[PDB]
Amino acid sequence: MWFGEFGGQYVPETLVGPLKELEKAYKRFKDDEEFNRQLNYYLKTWAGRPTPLYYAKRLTEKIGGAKVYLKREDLVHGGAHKTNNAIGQALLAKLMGKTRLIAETGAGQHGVATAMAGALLGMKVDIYMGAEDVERQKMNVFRMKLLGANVIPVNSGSRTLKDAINEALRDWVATFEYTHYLIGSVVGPHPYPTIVRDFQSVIGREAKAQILEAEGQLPDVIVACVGGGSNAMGIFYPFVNDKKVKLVGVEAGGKGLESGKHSASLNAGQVGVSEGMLSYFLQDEEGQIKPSHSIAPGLDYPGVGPEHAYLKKIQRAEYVAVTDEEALKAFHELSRTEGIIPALESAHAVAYAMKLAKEMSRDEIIIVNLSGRGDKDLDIVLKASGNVL
Amino acid sequence: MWFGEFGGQYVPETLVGPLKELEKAYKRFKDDEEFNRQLNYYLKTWAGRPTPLYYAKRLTEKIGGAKVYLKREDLVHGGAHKTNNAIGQALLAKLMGKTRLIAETGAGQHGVATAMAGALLGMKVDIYMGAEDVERQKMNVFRMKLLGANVIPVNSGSRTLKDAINEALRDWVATFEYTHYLIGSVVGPHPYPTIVRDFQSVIGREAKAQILEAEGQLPDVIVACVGGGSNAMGIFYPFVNDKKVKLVGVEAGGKGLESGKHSASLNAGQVGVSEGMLSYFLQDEEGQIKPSHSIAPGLDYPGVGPEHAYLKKIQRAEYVAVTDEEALKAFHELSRTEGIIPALESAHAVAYAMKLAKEMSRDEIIIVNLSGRGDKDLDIVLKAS
Ligand code: NA
Ligand code: NA
Repeated sequence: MWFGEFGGQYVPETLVGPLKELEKAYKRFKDDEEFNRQLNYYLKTWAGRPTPLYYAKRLTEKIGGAKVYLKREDLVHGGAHKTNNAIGQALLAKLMGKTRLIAETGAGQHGVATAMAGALLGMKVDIYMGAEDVERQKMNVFRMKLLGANVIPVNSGSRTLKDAINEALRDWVATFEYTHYLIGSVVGPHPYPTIVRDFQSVIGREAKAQILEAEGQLPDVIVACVGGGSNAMGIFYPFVNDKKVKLVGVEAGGKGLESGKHSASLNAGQVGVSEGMLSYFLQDEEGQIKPSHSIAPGLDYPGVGPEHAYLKKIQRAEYVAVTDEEALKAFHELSRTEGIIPALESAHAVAYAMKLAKEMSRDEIIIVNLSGRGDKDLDIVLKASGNVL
Repeated sequence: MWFGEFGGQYVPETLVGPLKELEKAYKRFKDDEEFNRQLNYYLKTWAGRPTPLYYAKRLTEKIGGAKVYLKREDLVHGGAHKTNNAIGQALLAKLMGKTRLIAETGAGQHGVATAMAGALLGMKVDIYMGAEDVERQKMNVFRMKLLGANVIPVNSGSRTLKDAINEALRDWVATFEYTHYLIGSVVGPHPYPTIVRDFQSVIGREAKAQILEAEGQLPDVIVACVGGGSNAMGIFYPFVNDKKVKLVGVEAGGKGLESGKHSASLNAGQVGVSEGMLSYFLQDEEGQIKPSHSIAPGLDYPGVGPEHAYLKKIQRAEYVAVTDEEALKAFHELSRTEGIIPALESAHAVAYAMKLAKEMSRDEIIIVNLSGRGDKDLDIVLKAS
């Protein structure tokens, strides 16, 4: 449950039983040949794995430095890496004998991923979403409706994500016998940080094989955006024991690190307990959890996964920040230069990789995790483009 | 040029020259080692080929008939088969020394596909679009602008697709030396029907290898939706000389074939010369081209590919139709049962494959071409709810 001094299981006794049951079931299935055959079968035929490793020739030549490769998670069924974890936990729940899936979502991406995985495996899906988020995300709610899921509008409290998490936990305590709580990032109490990283590690394993086949050598740098940290841990984990492979996590710098309007937990956060884990969280002068900000909804989270807290502490990974403006510039640049519209989350990683490439040799290799496609973000980018001049 | 008694190059002499130059170039490159190496490289690393063949276990089981496999073109970069042809023609153009691509679009889909391919290969992209259509598809116009393409708005005449085609054709007549006219379906004058089919034939070749891996036998039936006919020709062509394999195109039945609001050209159309080809077109009592209808914008074409007319004539492939309602039924059904939101176009093919599955036995196999994903069609589906 620990990554050095980070992680744990800081939950009420009511949640201890369910988590213990999950850990035991995972220990059985994680190395079980049939579980892995079915998972790999669904990832191949339903999700379209493997995703390609793409050499961004035009972007690389424009910068005039390091070769920039994009791990094309944008091409996974659903348009985001989140599908990898949604399939894994849904199949685990079904093989555990669960009949129902519950999850929470703010912007809807995890909700859609969960709804999709549920439909595939013929399980019931209830997604907890704040009614304020429901009114903001009409298409994603319709999507979840289409996929045979019920969006439970959370009218209580702030009608936000926090309230949906509380209602989802309260649901799970009562229903854990037949219901599985599908967490969408490497966050929360053990064993969720480990399970989600294990179900995203396929990104790194493909990327390693693909760069070795294409370039006959390991990458110099791997760059991934870090919200909770699942896409980053996914591409990082298989390279951790490759000492000369630099690992760079890019957090949401928002309106700037000095503005207090960002989600850079590792950069500016303090070590403390929240959402059942010991990790870095954005805190006010008192020590209360400070609200976060990013133009990218997927990065807009006050906390970060404990394994990233560990990788920072042992200095195995460097953690940096890119601003809303820098991410928007990278969104436009990749679109026009390579004909790939990135998720605004992924655009944070593209933004930092473009800066790093300029200072590096043409023989050096950067792999960027392109965690998703930016179709979902077109309204946000249009509004920001209309606010110019 | 000819598929039996259909096809041709029925164009003014201004267009004959450029089309003849395109014929020569395609002949020089179609089997060229380097062109095919680059095309396969872009299809693999950029578009994400090969696309998987998915066994819809739950759909197969609830029907209680033939095993239904889905060729997942919905997973291609851009979310539709159109990308395969966009990359092919865009690369051919670049290797021909063309610096520019032009196209026209009404819904915006072919415009986006062309804009994406042009961006990849570092070519100028101008998309002719009727000012009316521009207003109706603001996000697809934004997409094209994001991808570095210029949307040249056509306010001349009705500000529709017809006007945009004329302006684009006038452009290519002038600019063919440095510009390639990118056609998105197996329609218009030679060599476009043959080129677009050859750049979509990858779908059927992959499907054949994949079905032989999964089942150790060829499929009994292959079902594909037919608008102009590119995705259907793509999955059909490699199985044409496999006599035992049945080929079914599903045209848009619309509000009904009797209602006069449909796009089933091969069904209720008549032979005529329009858009530079001899094929089946929807015609009124005057002989004038009747307006098409389909809830699926991609199937909303009064015309059809000349190679489908040939396959209909020689009875190598059957051509059926499915209503707007049956398609919406299949859109919801695949979404809820298999967790794949299909394009309304692709939903037509799913709908008939569900009917034809019931008729056949459990040991028999249907491959359905899932030509695209339905993210683009969500607003249309909500409106019809
Ligand atoms: Na954070
Ligand atoms: Na038609």
